Amino acid sequence: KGIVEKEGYQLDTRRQAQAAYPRIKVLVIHYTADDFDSSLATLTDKQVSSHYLVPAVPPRYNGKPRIWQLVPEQELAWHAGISAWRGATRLNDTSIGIELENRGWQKSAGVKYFAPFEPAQIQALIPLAKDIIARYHIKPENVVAHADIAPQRKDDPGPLFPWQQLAQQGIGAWPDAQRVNFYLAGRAPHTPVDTASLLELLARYGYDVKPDMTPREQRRVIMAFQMHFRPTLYNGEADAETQAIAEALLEKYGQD
Ligand SMILES: [Cl-]
Ligand SMILES: [Zn+2]
Ligand SMILES: [Zn+2]
Repeated sequence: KGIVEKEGYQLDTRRQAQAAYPRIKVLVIHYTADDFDSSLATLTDKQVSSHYLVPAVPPRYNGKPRIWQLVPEQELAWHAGISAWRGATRLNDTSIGIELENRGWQKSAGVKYFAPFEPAQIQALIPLAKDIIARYHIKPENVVAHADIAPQRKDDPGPLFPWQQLAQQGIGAWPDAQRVNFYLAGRAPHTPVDTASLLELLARYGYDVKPDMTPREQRRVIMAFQMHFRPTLYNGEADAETQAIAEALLEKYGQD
């Protein structure tokens, strides 16, 4: 018995389709580049928003870190902008955005330095990320960086964001070391490798790769990937190790 009275008609809900699935498929990670109070004001203006805001060191109550929610999950937030991941565009529509309070980068004697993420912030992020993934059956290759989906425009969350520590906790994609090793084929890690080959691999993993991009545009794409997946060097140049890693990721998780 599922008969709902509506105005002008009634609804029989006793028969339920098997082909029914979530509208949320992707979880997206950001940094605020600002203090908490500025961030908060900004994420609640009329230009941008997000679903969660995590302070740099969450305050505790009941013995529990407090995280702020600004948009209810069932609705979209304006966080991703112009974006593209694994064949999808308009990523606001199909994603949840978490904002973390972090400084980002600044030039410090002309040298583009990034700011590290507090243990206490990650500790709070874990439980939340886990709940969201479980709720919507999000797949690990779809836990991403803002930069992963907007490679020409965004850097966040940057190379100091601990993707690997999180993978150990069933949070987001990460290759098997053995298989990376295999795919290196005993080349030295920094051995130059065909640029176009690497882009083809990157496009198929999910990166927005257009035909006829400028050498600068090609570097941004490779650079984005390196910040997530090989943070020791992210100069956007193509090399044996970078390719090995993409090769290993497409093996473990595929093209969707
Ligand atoms: Cl209170
Ligand atoms: Zn962002
Ligand atoms: Zn309050």
